[PDB]
Amino acid sequence: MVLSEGEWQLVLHVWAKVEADVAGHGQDILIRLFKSHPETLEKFDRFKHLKTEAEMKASEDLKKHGVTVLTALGAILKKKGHHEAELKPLAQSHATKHKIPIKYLEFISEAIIHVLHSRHPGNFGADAQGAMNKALELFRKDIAAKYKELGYQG
Ligand code: HEM
Repeated sequence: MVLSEGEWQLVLHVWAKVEADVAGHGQDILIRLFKSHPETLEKFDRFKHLKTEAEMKASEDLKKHGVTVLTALGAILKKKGHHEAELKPLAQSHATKHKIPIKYLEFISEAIIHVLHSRHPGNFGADAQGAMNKALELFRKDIAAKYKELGYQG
């Protein structure tokens, strides 16, 4: 699909707020993912021992991983759709090593939208949320096509 420049600017204006504190946003998004869809935590051999939200919040390693994840996504979003180079390594690791189905990328997209809706109503009204959804749908479309090329059904 293709986003307009106006849609990308709605995406990037909320991402600017995420970047005030990427670590805290990443904690909220990964915890939301794990609480809403507990099966996703089982894909993380390093983190699946965490039993409760308190343990997740206290995990320095989970915090650092959330920064890694949201910084990678932010670099993709800043490409405004021209993200082929960024998707190659991410698709290869997520298809082949981590084995993350497209359904689970849908779940993390839902968690991202949920947390931005909660934290950022000033920059995440209905039009801005639709633009973010379109950007995440494009990310998932393009990663699913790369999954197929790499041999993984997703
Ligand atoms: C917005 C979507 C996502 C982004 C941008 C993203 C990004 C990343 C990055 C940058 C890494 C480290 C380098 C690499 O291994 O590729 C990583 C690792 C990983 N990702 Fe993701 N990821 C996403 C979604 C998911 C989802 C939904 C799952 C699981 C349900 C997942 C599971 C993993 C695992 C298991 C690792 C390894 C963690 C470790 O170091 O122990 N990823 N991800």
